[PDB]
Amino acid sequence: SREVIPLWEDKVADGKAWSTHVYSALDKLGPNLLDVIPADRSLFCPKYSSLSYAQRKQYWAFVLSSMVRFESNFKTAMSYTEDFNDSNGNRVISRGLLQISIESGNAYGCGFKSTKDLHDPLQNLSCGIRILDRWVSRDGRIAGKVDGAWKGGARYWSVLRAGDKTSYKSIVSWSQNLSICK
Repeated sequence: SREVIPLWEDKVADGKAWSTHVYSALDKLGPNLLDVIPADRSLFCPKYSSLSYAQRKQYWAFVLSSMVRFESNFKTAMSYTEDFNDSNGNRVISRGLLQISIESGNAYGCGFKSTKDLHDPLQNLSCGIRILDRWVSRDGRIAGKVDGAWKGGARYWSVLRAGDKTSYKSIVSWSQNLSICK
């Protein structure tokens, strides 16, 4: 039985199937993510270096669920028109659980065939894993700003960028108070 359960299991009829998908997709798409020992563990998860592989998968499914809470409030249909352009001069549309866009997402190998695919919760969550797998492994940390540049998941998601706002403060608090982390 698990030590940590993601927040979508409380909010959504299919939440247990989302968890099952994420645990399997982490083996295929997150192997680099799951090998990092992050430089900001003292902030996010003080006991990170003691966690088993199974415990690290539980941790990352929980953190992804906290990001979903603040990006979409668990609404796979959500779309939002941004204030900046794509490469063709049309405003970017952010979509689905983690508010990913088709041009930026497909540069990570997400393979979205059409805009409808970003509203598929399983494809959306797998793309989030690919984005974390690249930046957390390249930068060696979960988030933060170093020498003027955002690092880790904060490269892509505003909710992971430090500041005096409810999303960031809540994600950090919930992470660091998990029983496995404290």
